[PDB]
Amino acid sequence: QLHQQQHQQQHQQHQQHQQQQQLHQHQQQLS
Amino acid sequence: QLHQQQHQQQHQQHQQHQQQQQLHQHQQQLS
Amino acid sequence: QLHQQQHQQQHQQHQQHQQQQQLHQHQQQLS
Amino acid sequence: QLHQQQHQQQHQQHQQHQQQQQLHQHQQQLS
Amino acid sequence: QLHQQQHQQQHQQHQQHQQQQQLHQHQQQLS
Amino acid sequence: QLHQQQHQQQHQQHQQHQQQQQLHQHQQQLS
Amino acid sequence: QLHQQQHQQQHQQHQQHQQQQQLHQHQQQLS
Amino acid sequence: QLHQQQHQQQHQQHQQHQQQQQLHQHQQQLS
Amino acid sequence: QLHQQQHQQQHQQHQQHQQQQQLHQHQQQLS
Repeated sequence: QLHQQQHQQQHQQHQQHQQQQQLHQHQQQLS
Repeated sequence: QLHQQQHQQQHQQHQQHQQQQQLHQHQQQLS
Repeated sequence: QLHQQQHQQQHQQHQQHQQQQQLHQHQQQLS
Repeated sequence: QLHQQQHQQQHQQHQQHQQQQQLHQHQQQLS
Repeated sequence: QLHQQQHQQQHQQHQQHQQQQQLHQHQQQLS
Repeated sequence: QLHQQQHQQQHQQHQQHQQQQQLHQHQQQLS
Repeated sequence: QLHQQQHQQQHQQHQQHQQQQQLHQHQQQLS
Repeated sequence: QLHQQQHQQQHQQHQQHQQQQQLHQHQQQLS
Repeated sequence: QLHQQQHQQQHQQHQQHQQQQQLHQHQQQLS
């Protein structure tokens, strides 16, 4: 038996001038 | 039996001038 | 039996001029 | 009485191969 | 009475291979 | 009475191979 | 008599997740 | 008589997660 | 008589997580 959990979060609030911004979320699982 | 948990968080608030900003979240699991 | 927990956090508040900023979160688990 | 002046200039001449170039002009005023 | 002056200049001439170049001009004024 | 002057200059000439170059001009004034 | 040779090569194989990748090949010759 | 040879090579194999990667090849010849 | 040879090589294999990587190859020849 194998279990594999991955969780990612990006929260943002009251923001201004987020020019040329990048948010990257990247996930891989192998067997 | 194998368990593998990964968790990532980025919180941001009251922000200004986040120009050319990068948020990277990267995850890998192998067996 | 094997357990493997990884946790990462980046909190930011009342910020200004975070130009050319980088937040990197990187995780790997192997067996 | 309040006065607030902002001025920005970018001049370029006899140029070649300005590939993936970025010119950013950014201005804010508050009260 | 309040006065607030900001001035920025970027001049460039006879240039070649300005690849992946960045010119940033950033200004803020508060009260 | 309050006066606040800020001045910035970047001059460049006869240049070659300014790859991955960055010119940053940053200004703030408060009261 | 003048001879001027320029050669560039980029080979890639068995690849994954080449996100936001850049391959630049740049050539100039003058007289 | 003048001869001028330039050669560049980038080989890559069995790769993963080459995110925000840059390969730059740059060549100039003058007379 | 003038001869001018330039050679550059970058080989990479079995790689992972080459994030924000840069490979630069730069060549100039003058007369």
